[PDB]
Amino acid sequence: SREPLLRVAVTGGTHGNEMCGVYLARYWLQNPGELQRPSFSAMPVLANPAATAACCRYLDRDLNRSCTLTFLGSTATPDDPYEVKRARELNQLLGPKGTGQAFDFTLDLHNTTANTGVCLISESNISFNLHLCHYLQRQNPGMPCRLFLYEPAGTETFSVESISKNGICLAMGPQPQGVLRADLFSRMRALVASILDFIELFNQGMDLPAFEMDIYRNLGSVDFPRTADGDLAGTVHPQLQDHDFEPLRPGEPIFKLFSGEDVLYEGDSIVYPVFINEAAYYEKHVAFLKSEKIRVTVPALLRLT
Amino acid sequence: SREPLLRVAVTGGTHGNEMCGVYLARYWLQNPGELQRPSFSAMPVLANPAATAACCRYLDRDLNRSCTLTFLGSTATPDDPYEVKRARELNQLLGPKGTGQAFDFTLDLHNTTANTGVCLISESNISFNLHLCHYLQRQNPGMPCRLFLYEPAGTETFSVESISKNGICLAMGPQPQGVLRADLFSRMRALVASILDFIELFNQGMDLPAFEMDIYRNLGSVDFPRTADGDLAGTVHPQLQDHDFEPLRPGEPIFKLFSGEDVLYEGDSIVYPVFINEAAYYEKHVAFLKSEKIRVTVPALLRLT
Ligand SMILES: CC(=O)N[C@@H](Cc1ccc(O)cc1)C(=O)O
Ligand SMILES: CC(=O)N[C@@H](Cc1ccc(O)cc1)C(=O)O
Ligand SMILES: [Cl-]
Ligand SMILES: [Cl-]
Ligand SMILES: [Cl-]
Ligand SMILES: [Cl-]
Ligand SMILES: [Zn+2]
Ligand SMILES: [Zn+2]
Repeated sequence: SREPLLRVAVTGGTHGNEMCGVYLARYWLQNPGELQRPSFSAMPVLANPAATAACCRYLDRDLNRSCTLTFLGSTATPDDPYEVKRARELNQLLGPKGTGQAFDFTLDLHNTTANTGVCLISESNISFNLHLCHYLQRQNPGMPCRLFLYEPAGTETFSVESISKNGICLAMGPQPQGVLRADLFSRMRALVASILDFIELFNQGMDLPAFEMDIYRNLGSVDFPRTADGDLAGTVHPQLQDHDFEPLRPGEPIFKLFSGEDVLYEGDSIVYPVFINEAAYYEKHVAFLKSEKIRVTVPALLRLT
Repeated sequence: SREPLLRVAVTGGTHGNEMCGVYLARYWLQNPGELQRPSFSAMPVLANPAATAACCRYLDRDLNRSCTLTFLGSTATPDDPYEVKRARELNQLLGPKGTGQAFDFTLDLHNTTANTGVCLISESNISFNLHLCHYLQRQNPGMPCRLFLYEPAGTETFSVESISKNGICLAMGPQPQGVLRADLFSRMRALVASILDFIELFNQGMDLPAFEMDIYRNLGSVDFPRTADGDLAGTVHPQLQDHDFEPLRPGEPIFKLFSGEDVLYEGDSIVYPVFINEAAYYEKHVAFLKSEKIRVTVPALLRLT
């Protein structure tokens, strides 16, 4: 039968300049009462302390790309990237990744400079995660809450939340890095509260009926237009800017070059752009991710068969 | 009679993560033709090369606070802040500050994460600068173009543009640091073109009739609410957020504390908040600047008496 989630973490500041999670984590470390439910208490964690102190995404390496078994399992060294060192600590705290000692669930908080609104990023189609999203949607009529299915292309998962048995990322934008907006802070805070409510209901044995829902599944990235030297030759087109999750159709403009020309989408199908013009993605060569919108059937989670 | 402005510079990337100026400066260095007018050609300059390369505001010290006579005149040292070293180079290029060798005019380009729209920041009430703003307003009906008079409180001016005999800052927001928006890029680009048009007209001997206009004069800053340790205890209130240049009246809410309480403005007069929730200003302890809106009379600039 159903195993309750008793070891639950909420991580903020995985990227040190994403301010909602930074300040929620700091606040809850001073005031943990908010994270307590009848069946469990969630542990708040500031994921990247040094980056947070410096208010930057990362010091040496992206922490949210440093949690592969290869990194975690490798022999230490004084000259290791700071974030590799910190990944190993999180592995001790919340893992070890891939063993029975790992936490039951980690909720990881993110901001984006893209106009995403509320987005749950899941690295698998695990039905619990889809039920969680569905619950948030129903708790918030008229507020988009979208599930972005981002399955790792490589061999190894790499994210902070992947350390635990299961987990999910709550991402909210748009918000400039290093800026804390009251509106996003409060909303993220209430959504976390609701996610903890959900886990509590689950722990109490609530039946979650099977249902269908639309999700967005990652197809790949499109890079900024570049010169031969890889310097920007333009940026996201005004008609694409801020239109995350909206249909992008072949023939439609996606970039405006500095020379004044328009670049058109040359794909065969309508896709759904996500994370359009994210500051942190310039160096990753990503102007946006392409996703396909798909209707999936989510099995029931019942206490008994 | 009238002295024409023949040595004119446009500086971008004074802060390395403010993307319009960074990319305009880089573009114009490759394609200077755009900066040429019949009577003069403006020199594009990337003000902070190392910060720009790292995409950060500054390395050691804010370049736009490093151009005091004290810094510029002090004896060099290997252990000098990078930006102090670079300030001295700009002093060689565009100055020396306070001598007859200085450039006639420097236009310095900025972005802000605050919802300022188009703002010209002037460090004095020099009539040329007010005529320039008035010209931009008339060239752009229905587009706010506001003059922010920011006279240095201290003894010494400190900004990159203060190196020249005269100058002004063109600031545009909102834009996240490290993000280039097509819309702001194009608009800043056209406004620069118009500013160069203005200088050309001036050089040709055009009479500029006296006129009146509203400007915004700096009164001082209000800091974020803090704990005894100086950590944020809250942020800009949702009703104040994004309302730059709008009236702020005593009794109105300016902050939302994490504890949930509202903080009200306690001033005696209606003021006009500017640079509300700028990322770079957190460390400067500035949540917003207070300004007074004043109608001033601008004398004529005529070719002859
Ligand atoms: C803007 C940002 O940091 N986005 C996150 C979103 C994300 C990506 C992959 C994940 O596995 C989880 C979250 C990231 O790139 O790390
Ligand atoms: C966001 C930002 O960098 N604003 C500028 C605006 C500014 C301030 C004072 C000046 O003298 C000129 C521009 C700054 O603080 O340097
Ligand atoms: Cl459900
Ligand atoms: Cl966007
Ligand atoms: Cl005029
Ligand atoms: Cl603002
Ligand atoms: Zn992030
Ligand atoms: Zn600036």
